[PDB]
Amino acid sequence: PEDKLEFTFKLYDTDRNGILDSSEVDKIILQMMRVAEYLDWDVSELRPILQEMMKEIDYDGSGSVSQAEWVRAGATTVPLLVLLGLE
Ligand SMILES: [Ca+2]
Ligand SMILES: [Ca+2]
Repeated sequence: PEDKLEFTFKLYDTDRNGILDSSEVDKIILQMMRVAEYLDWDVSELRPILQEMMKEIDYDGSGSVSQAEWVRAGATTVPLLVLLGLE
């Protein structure tokens, strides 16, 4: 999955600076919300959950998620591609 996670990172890094800052993470969260709603889940209190998940993925507390954090998380503890509806 590491090459899939790297491919997907590059799609959300719209300014191509190699990190996902807050507004780009926010886009990722909204896509995960749209996937959940599409499946007709109850999304009432899902968004605070997705935010805290992404806070944790920022391992070094930089306010941004680097490619290595994104890949490390998506390949070990969190099914990022499933949540985005990509897998
Ligand atoms: Ca960026
Ligand atoms: Ca970081």
